[PDB]
Amino acid sequence: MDIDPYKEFGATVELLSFLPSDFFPSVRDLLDTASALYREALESPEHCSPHHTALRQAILCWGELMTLATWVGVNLEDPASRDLVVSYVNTNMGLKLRQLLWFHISCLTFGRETVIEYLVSFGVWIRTPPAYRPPNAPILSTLPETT
Amino acid sequence: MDIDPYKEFGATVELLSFLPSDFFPSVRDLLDTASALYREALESPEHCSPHHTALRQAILCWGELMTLATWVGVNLEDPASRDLVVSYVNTNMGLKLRQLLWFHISCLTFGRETVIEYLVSFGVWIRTPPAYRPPNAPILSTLPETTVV
Amino acid sequence: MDIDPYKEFGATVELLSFLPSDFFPSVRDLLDTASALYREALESPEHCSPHHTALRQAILCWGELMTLATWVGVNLEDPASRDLVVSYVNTNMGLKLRQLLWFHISCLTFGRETVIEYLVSFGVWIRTPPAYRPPNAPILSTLPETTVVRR
Amino acid sequence: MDIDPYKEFGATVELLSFLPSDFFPSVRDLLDTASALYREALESPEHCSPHHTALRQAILCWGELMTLATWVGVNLEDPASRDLVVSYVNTNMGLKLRQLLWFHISCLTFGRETVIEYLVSFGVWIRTPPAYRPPNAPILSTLP
Repeated sequence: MDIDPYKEFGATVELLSFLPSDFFPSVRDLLDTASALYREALESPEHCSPHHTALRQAILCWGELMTLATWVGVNLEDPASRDLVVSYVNTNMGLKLRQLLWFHISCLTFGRETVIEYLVSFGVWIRTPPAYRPPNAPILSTLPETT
Repeated sequence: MDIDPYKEFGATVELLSFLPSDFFPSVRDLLDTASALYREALESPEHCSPHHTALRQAILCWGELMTLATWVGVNLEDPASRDLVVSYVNTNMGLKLRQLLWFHISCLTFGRETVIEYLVSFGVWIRTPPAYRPPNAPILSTLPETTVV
Repeated sequence: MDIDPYKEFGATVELLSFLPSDFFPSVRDLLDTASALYREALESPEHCSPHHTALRQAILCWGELMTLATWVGVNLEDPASRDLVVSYVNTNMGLKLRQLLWFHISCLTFGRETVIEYLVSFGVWIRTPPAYRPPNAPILSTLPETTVVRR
Repeated sequence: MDIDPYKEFGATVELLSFLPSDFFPSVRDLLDTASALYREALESPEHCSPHHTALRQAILCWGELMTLATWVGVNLEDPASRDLVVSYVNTNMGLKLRQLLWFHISCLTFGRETVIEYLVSFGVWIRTPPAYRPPNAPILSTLP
């Protein structure tokens, strides 16, 4: 019924596609980041933030797609069809999860607005000609500047 | 990460296992009900509650599987290998999502503590052997079966 | 009527004429920037500011030139002809749009006073011969020169 | 994206579609009216109203198409392809600026709201079957 997953949080699908698709880290680096930082809270019987609620659902959505990739690997007899189904899940469906996991993990770590301004800032930077922009790409950091 | 989806909301996967697998209505009837009632909140840019956030994720999860089910139909030329995947998505992967839509649609309606007491009460009814089991099961309602106005 | 696009906004064609062609992002990058940022304000039934009014007209102006560039591809037989027409639209006419889109997008994000002060200081830098000027052009950006968003 | 040009001002493309294409005056007649009445304001270094801003943009859009049409004449040797492009700009592309020039010149002259009821009133007239249709169409007039 035309739902935007980011609209609830103050973003859009268009705003996350304003960053290159290859910018977002892999699926496993994001799952290991959520499991390192957030695992105790994700497994809690508490809502915590709406980011936790959304992030719990995305991790479970991906687990069912990995069960699908496993199911395809065994059941389907011909390798030609197995590989087109597994490659679609890991790349095409993976990209939309990579954006969604990156978004909520970043909004938990760095704050939600910080991620929204970063996401506008980085996208303008990548479209600015190199001579007229700051030389180094934007990045998010929790490490305070020594002063 | 285990991540029981129901644990956040006061239930478990084992608590929703009191319901048979064939208890849950079709995904189509559940999406119709979410649209008929909750659409304008689900398209809304607020956090209305955690159930809304969970539906918004479950409805987009199902939308991606239908994009998959449509993508596989075009891009798999081998019919036998195509019909197995299109089925597995509509039936096997549908069941868990069809159980998850039922839960959050039932909690927005009827209240959440009523759905948890329904699962307990329905479990007593379904565990009862058929000889001793009453003819009418527990059911979620805001009104008695006969409404005189 | 001799009308200056920039003069109601506090600039001129001459003030923006010092920016080189390679300064501006492409048309696609500027359209996507206005869309990713200002789309709901650009599509709202309100006057948000004169920069919004001016973007709405520039965006639809480019939409007509792309309808032209598509019409030329379909209805012109001569391949040498359809190439000179499509290139003139994308290169020469698009360059004037890139300048116009960049200006209003920048004045929405940084404010018009900041953009005008940037254009004054950029001209001093660009008019200086290369030997006598700092090797890096002035930068107009939201980032504190080190990036590293923090907060 | 979408960007209805008229929705900012209280109209739409659906509402200006009540007017036929051949209703609108020529670009020349519209530019002569803007130059007569509005030129000192259009060339002013200030925002008079959003209709001035939008009308400045449309006059500059038409000027770039006339630079195009002048350019296409010189730099296209094949006359068969040359006149197709020139006749497309002066006719097909000019038609949509005719609508946009007409709309803002009318809202500066007669008022924004007056042009909105004129579009409604002209639609009632143009939809009336010919037998019952009054012989004179609605027209914008500042005479009280």
